[PDB]
Amino acid sequence: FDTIKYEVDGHTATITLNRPDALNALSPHMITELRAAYHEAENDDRVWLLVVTGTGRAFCSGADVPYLSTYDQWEAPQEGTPPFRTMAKPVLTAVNGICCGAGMDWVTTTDIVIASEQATFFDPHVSIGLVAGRELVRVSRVLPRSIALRMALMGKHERMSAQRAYELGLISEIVEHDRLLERAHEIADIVNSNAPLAVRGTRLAILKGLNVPLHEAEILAETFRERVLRTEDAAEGPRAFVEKRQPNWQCR
Amino acid sequence: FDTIKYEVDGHTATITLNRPDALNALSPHMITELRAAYHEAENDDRVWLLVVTGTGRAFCSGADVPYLSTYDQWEAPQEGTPPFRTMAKPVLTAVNGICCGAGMDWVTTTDIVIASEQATFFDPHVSIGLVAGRELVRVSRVLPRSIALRMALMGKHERMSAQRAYELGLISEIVEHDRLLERAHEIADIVNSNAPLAVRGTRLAILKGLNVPLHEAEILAETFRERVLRTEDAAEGPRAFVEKRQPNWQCR
Amino acid sequence: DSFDTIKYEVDGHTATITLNRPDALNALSPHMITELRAAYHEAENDDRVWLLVVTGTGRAFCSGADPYLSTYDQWEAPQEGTPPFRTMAKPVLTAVNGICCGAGMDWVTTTDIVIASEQATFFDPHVSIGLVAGRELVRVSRVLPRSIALRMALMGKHERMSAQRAYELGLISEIVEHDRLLERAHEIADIVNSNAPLAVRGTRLAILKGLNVPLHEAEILAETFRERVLRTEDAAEGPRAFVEKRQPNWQCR
Amino acid sequence: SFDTIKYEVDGHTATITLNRPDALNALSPHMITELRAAYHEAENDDRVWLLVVTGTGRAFCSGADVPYLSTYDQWEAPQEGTPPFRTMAKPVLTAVNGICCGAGMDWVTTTDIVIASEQATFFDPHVSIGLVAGRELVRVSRVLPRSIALRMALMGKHERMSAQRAYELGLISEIVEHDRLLERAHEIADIVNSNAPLAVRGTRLAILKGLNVPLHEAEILAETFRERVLRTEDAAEGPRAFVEKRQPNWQCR
Amino acid sequence: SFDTIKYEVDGHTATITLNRPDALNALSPHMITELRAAYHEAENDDRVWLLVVTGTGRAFCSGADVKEIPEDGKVIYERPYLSTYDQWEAPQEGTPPFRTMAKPVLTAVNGICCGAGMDWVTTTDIVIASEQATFFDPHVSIGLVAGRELVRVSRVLPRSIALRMALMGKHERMSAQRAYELGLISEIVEHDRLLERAHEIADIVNSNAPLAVRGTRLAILKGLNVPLHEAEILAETFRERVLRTEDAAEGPRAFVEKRQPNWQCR
Amino acid sequence: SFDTIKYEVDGHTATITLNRPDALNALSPHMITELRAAYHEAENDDRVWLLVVTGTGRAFCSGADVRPYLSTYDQWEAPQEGTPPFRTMAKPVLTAVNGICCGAGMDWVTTTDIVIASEQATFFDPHVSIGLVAGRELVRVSRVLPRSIALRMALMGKHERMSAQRAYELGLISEIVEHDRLLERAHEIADIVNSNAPLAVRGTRLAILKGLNVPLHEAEILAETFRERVLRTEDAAEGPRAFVEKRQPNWQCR
Repeated sequence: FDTIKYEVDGHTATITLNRPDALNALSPHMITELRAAYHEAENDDRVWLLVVTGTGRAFCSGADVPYLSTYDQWEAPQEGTPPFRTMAKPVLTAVNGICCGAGMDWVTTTDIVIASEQATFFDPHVSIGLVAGRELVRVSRVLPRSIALRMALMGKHERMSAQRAYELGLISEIVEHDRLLERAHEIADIVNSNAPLAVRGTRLAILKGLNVPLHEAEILAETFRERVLRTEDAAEGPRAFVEKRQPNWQCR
Repeated sequence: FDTIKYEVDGHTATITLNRPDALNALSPHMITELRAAYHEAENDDRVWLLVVTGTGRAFCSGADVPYLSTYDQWEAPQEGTPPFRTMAKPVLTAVNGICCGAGMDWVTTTDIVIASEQATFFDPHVSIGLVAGRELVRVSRVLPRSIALRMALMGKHERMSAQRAYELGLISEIVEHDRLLERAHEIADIVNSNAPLAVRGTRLAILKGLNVPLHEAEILAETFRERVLRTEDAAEGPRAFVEKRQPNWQCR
Repeated sequence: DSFDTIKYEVDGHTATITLNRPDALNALSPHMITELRAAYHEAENDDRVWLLVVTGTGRAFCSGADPYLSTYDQWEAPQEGTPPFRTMAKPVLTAVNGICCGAGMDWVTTTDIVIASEQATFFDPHVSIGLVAGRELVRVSRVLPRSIALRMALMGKHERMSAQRAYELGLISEIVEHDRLLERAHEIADIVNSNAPLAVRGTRLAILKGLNVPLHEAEILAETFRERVLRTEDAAEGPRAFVEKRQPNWQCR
Repeated sequence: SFDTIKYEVDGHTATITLNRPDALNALSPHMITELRAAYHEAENDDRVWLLVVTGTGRAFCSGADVPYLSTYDQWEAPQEGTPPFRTMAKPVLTAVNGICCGAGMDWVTTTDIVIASEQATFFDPHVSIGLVAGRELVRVSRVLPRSIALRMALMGKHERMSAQRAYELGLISEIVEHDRLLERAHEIADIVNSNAPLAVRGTRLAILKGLNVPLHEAEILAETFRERVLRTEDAAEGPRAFVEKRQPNWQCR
Repeated sequence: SFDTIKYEVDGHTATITLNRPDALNALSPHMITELRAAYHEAENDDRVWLLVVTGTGRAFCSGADVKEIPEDGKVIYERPYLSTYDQWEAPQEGTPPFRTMAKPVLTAVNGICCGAGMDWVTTTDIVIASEQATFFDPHVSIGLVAGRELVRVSRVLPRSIALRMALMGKHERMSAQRAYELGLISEIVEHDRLLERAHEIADIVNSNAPLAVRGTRLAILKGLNVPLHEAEILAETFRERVLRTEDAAEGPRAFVEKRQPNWQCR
Repeated sequence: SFDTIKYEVDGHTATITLNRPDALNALSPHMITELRAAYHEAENDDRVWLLVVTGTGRAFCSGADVRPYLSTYDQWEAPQEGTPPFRTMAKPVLTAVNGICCGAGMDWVTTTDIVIASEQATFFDPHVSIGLVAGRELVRVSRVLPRSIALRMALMGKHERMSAQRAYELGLISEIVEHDRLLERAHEIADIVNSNAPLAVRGTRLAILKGLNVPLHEAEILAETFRERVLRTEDAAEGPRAFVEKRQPNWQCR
């Protein structure tokens, strides 16, 4: 890869946006590389969790400023979005700096989001005369109503700080800048110390549950619970738990 | 009861989880006792509001680690959940310590939630190899997306503090530990100084409203408003005000 | 066409509506409601107006409310002072200058940018007088977390939420020194209006219409607004001004 | 023992018969209390797998005859004779023997199999006496196409839908010779009860809980009921009987 | 006077007649403007309780004028591009304002009903047709998507019937008989008696209590937007509003006094 | 070459024929794998605009026959059996039901765009008769048949069969065809659809199907996205021009 790095260490794959001189702006080539990296992580059985991070002053500064023959063209373009609707493995994003426009997709569609004290969040589209549809409908599911709308309306003229992002729960943790990647990998290791199919099933329970009312969400979640109950790991876990022991999960 | 305490003082019933030697873990017996206490509160006309709290260092540490002949077997098991879908009286939870797994059900389905400075919140199910379906679909309606998911994925290896819970609005107030029950009863008294059928009607407007889109939610809420408008208390309220005296609510 | 209970003023591309019954702490009367709706309609239909600011005179922003079934509006929840956010495209900013309760919360829960004075407080007194707050609190429930909304409902007039707590939960986006509230509101208005107004409108619609469907559908739905804006002259001017390192000159076409 | 209805159990079928033919089976408060006690009895008698509801005479049910907020039900729409389809898993079949109007329609719109006599007619008279039939007609609107449901609402007592038209639109599944109605209802009941009762119940729940959400979610949701039924002894017996070319013996376990 | 439609009031019934038979009642921008003024007039005249809509000639309505399809994709309004809220949503063409009007509307389909003509069939309260009427949508045959029209049809016709209509375009026409069979219409009428039967139905609806009629229509239509259980609770709001009317007291009072009610629409 | 089905392309129509008449076209795991390959092939061949599915013999499809766990995403949801991938494929599908259609066979009836049937076709689901819940199949039936008709089909199991005539009456199917002319009529309908503008056909199908997942008002606005996408096509300029010039359009599927 020329625009990113892809590395595997144990059960964690790490994708690093690696075009710091262009402030990690997404080109078509970068987008193609990201999708190959995502596919690789989804299909490598050794990989249980994906970490996404950037290099330099920007995490991702957005997109660089035959027709209808494929299904995807009928929906919103996805740009760098990880394939959260079709991949069960959890994703953690570690925001190292400026995060704007299509950069927000990682913040709004991955499972754990942490940031450097230096990170900032915004969307500049209205400042160049365009509507940022996908990005901001996603932001609207994380930030309260008038905060999401303020971000949308202010365009490039305002930036949300890491501290404010943490306050509202747009991120779960602020990390000293030089320790960002280390902490990301620590959290990853902790999540991977849990039973991976239970983790995947729980994530699905939550995310599919968000699409329906609570009562239905509970009944729906029983499907994933029942699927996980049949796993070998679900038979091993409860004995391990009462013995305060870390089992060697088999992901089966 | 041998696993809980149930006490009524004026218009407030207080249920206290009272198995500190199992850190208020829910056994089947405790669950049966809780449901009898809930039913008692719901059916005693003197009781307007239920307070739930625990004893010791745990509020509730979760569940202890003929077929299809009853309707409840077709749905998710409810464990200690108060019957918020079928009871109109408000419930306040005062979290005195560790609150995890099934303990979160009080945090996510009761109307006012406060906590001791010593309270912590988490769910250990993925650490045991299991999916906590019901519990975490509920948590996902209170915490922002990636905060709910982080709690789900971290399992027993991380605990949310009372301070962070307050910051995100998972709880509304932090109380000095030794004053928790006192403050819960003070809040209870304040709620009960308002018109109880208006309180119940307003709670229903909000909760039933959450299940449908906003515009329909507004119209739906009119039903409860109209029902309350017919009450004697809706006449007493403005009458007490014009006579510069405290209203004397009769809950009719 | 001259208002007794409010003020309506246009300066450049910003209309400012000021609730102006300070002796009644800006309580909404039926006459005030009629005047507000005329002012909203005027702002929505005047092409010069790109953005509406709403604020209050005095120390209360709004202290709430004070032939049968012959008109359609009577069949739905009464709307009181609510701006018609479901049938307008221009953004609205609310600057909460003081007490905000009952129907006052409608501006907080249905406008696009909400800021407040350090002196603002938020509550709903309905249950304290024996009545249900429907519309108001269902709306609050879409902004505040579940048990915070319910606490506000259940406490009635016996508790206030501070501006600081509001800010913490994202009920408001900013707290302003009291004497500078209006100045800051107009500053934010100017900044929004320095962006491309049809893009602002389209983005607001993407968000608001998107909240009524699941995320995936919200994304596809938003494409409609994006496609409409792509046809505008401003959509060509914007990237052009950017590549030429110069300010865009928006025509709102 | 009941004075407005009959309740009889024969094998696995309970039959509730509306039995006030001189008042055209109008629902009184006393009849409503009796119905609910019958429903509760049916739901709690393990021998009963299925409930049949029918009437006597020229009316199936001609509607309702022309402390406050202390119980939860008073916060919702009154239910009148509606069987408890949201809280009871056993299937219910309605056999409409004649006039079915107002609250009578509840059995048509909330039970699982609906058949009728060639003589049956369907309507709602509420607008003809100045009232809104809320519950009844929101339910009708889930069974008849949009403008058919609205026409029934708007015409009031002045028009009656025939059994033939009802069948054509799928408001009912079968028209029966009048004197054979009860025989055929019981035959259908026997056929349903010849299938595995927990599978029947699980399938009904899949469908009815599924209707509340989009199809994709309805499919995933249905897996819960399928998994629950897979763990029954009957789910083992069924395919075992089939492979042994033998009739299954259901234990409802 | 209108030049593309007729608008007439008799007693409690307003009748709008699409009146461009030479153009097969194709909707032009001018016709659409006239329709909207007629709708507003009907909704605001307290004497009018019910609106009947029908057409003239071999077509009820043959759709939006293809002649007027914008070269550049911008739907033309009275005002500049995106300056008004309605431009951000699907164009409504001739659709009566069913979301913001409480008075019931009956459509009597006299002939060809296609494209935007289907909006009356899918968004009015009572729909009847001449034995000659046919129903279809030709959009895919001219390279365009019927969005609004067919999402509306999909709420009335079963899944694969709606999709067949979408996919067949102008090459297939649903008969009145089939429309009746599926409940797209409630009645087929001999052609020469169509208007007469429409007014008979109208008179019957108007013999009921008009606020109860309006409240019941709202219960149903707002109820379609949420699950059944919530629909039931929601419908109580309309029921409660109507219970406060004099007519709601008059109805049962007349019945107990064994006499006919007299509605005041209050 | 496929053993359990036939896949054939003629002009813009692909035809898949379920071809296990000795098992009454019961779905085996091998048949399911072959079907999915055929669906993928049809979706990815630009010459194919429309897919016809039919069966051979007395049965269209008599239902199902009697990879590490959770390692693939499909295992997290309901098994799909023979269902065409209607959520991820834009090309329309027409099903021509030639006989018995039960259990998993109903998936074609409930999730394809045009459904026709032989006068001999019948429809039912036997699962409750063998002690099982047919979840996916019947939640889908419940979106097409009225409430108590769907429930009757679910509860009656194998003991009742809906006729083609009743299925037509309720709109479960759109046409009954003389048995020996079924395939011919299917191909005729296919040709007629393919005489329309294909990207308009696909965009309209999406408007309807994605619209069914949300309330009507949102559905109208959502449909504008597809309408706007199609407006940019060459075919969207050719169509109205051909119409006003009273001449046949020449579609390029662009």
